[PDB]
Amino acid sequence: PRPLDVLNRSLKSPVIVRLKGGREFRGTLDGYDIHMNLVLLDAEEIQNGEVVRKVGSVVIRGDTVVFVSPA
Amino acid sequence: PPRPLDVLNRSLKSPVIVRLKGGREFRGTLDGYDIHMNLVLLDAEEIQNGEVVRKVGSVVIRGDTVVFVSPAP
Amino acid sequence: PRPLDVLNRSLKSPVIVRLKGGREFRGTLDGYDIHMNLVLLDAEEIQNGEVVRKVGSVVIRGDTVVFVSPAP
Amino acid sequence: MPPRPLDVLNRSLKSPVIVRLKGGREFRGTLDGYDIHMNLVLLDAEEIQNGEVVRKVGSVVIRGDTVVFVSPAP
Amino acid sequence: PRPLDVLNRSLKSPVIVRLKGGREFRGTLDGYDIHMNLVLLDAEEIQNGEVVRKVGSVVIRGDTVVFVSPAP
Amino acid sequence: PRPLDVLNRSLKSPVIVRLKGGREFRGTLDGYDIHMNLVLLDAEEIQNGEVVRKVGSVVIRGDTVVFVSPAPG
Amino acid sequence: PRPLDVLNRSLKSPVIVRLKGGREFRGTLDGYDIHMNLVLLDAEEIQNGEVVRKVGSVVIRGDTVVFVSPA
Ligand SMILES: O=c1ccn([C@@H]2O[C@H](CO)[C@@H](O)[C@H]2O)c(=O)[nH]1
Ligand SMILES: O=c1ccn([C@@H]2O[C@H](CO)[C@@H](O)[C@H]2O)c(=O)[nH]1
Ligand SMILES: O=c1ccn([C@@H]2O[C@H](CO)[C@@H](O)[C@H]2O)c(=O)[nH]1
Repeated sequence: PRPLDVLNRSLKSPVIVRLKGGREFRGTLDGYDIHMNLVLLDAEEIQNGEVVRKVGSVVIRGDTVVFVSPA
Repeated sequence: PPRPLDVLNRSLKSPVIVRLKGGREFRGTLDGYDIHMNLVLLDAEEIQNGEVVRKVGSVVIRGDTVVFVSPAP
Repeated sequence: PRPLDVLNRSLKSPVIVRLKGGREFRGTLDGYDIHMNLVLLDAEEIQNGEVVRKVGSVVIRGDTVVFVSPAP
Repeated sequence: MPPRPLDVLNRSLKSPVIVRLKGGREFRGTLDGYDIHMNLVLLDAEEIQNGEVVRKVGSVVIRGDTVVFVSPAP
Repeated sequence: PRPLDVLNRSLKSPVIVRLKGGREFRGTLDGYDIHMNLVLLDAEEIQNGEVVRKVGSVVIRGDTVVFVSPAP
Repeated sequence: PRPLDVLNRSLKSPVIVRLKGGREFRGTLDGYDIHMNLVLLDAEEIQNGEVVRKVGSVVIRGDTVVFVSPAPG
Repeated sequence: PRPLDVLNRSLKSPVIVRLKGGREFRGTLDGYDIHMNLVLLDAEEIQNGEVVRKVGSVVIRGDTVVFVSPA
């Protein structure tokens, strides 16, 4: 298929997003686009196992993503 | 289905926190934005892992610098 | 053979992907695209040539990739 | 219920501004112009590293790429 | 007198591909495209004189390449 | 598109260029182009304010530039 | 008065290429393109001032160039 297809197959389901530099985000994938900018709902920022803050929602720049996976 | 830029829009005039590469944060009112994700914040504060470094009437942030944007309160 | 061509010749077969900084993955190449983003089913993250974890599947930003090679 | 990023930049032509470059340094000068890329031109400006003035220049042309943020300095 | 041309005049011949970071690859140039992505057959990964891997073939993102040269 | 104009107003006049990282150049601006690649004549590589080496001319990649500023002195 | 024109005025002549990261290249400029990719003939990879390697020729990714100079 197309990687963007699998992304769409994950809408409304939980996911794990990895970022350059080390940090991770966990939550519900709401939307996305050709830049791979992502939108998460009810998410936690994670650094080396420990949470570093919760957020009602976030908009991440695709240019910061390494990979995304379902949980 | 809901898209990134859309959510930004749904947040114009309200307060937001902008993360940046390196670690410096910003808190202010999202005034505007363009397609390359540049941002415009009014009455914002630069945040150094905790404390406040500077306060500005307004600020024009390069999109290429942002890591994420989150609605505050 | 075109770079993108050789990749296609591997759809469904196992592969190893190496990202900038070390992180290596091992799984089935499900799909790809222009930019070179990749989708991998049933795969394991491997920085140190061993096994560090597993993930039903993953979508990788082509920007992150260094190389892709068929896992004999 | 207005703006755009490039607009606010225009709304500062001829006024003093603070420019934050990637790395750490900064520039303080009169915003003379800009463009799509977001390249900037500054007049009678100073380079500043962690507080100290490192050099004064008649004017400077800053590659958009280098910029982190621009703000009007009141 | 055309970087990509030189690359072409080496298909099927042995080459040295230097990546960013320090690592290297020695193998047979198979394919290539506009971006400068490469395809190598029967290659070995090299880090400061030592072989860290042998592979049937590899697809290298142009983005990673520092340089490519022929080896008699 | 005014920055590119300023560069033009300096063609043949001396200038100082700074590249991402730290290296600085001083010489006569000869040419330039959309991308911001530059051509300098009789230039010198610099640190701490003065001379460190010389080159009849150099072609810098716009991708490497941080800033250019006209400088007789 | 155009960068790419100066390169061309150096075809078949010795040049020095400085790449990000530190290392340099010395050799005869053979070719180049819009991406400023370069081709060198009979070149040496110099590091910290020591000849670190000789090659019959190299194709240097433009993206890795800092600057090119004659003589
Ligand atoms: O003179 C130029 C040419 C390009 N760019 C911008 O720099 C980036 C490429 O490094 C692109 O966003 C491009 O728009 C500039 O800032 N100035
Ligand atoms: O010869 C070139 C080609 C591109 N670029 C710049 O590098 C950016 C991305 O590498 C391009 O958008 C362009 O602004 C250069 O500096 N020199
Ligand atoms: O074969 C290629 C393809 C792209 N680039 C340039 O390298 C940069 C990659 O970020 C971009 O400016 C692009 O124009 C090259 O140097 N060579």
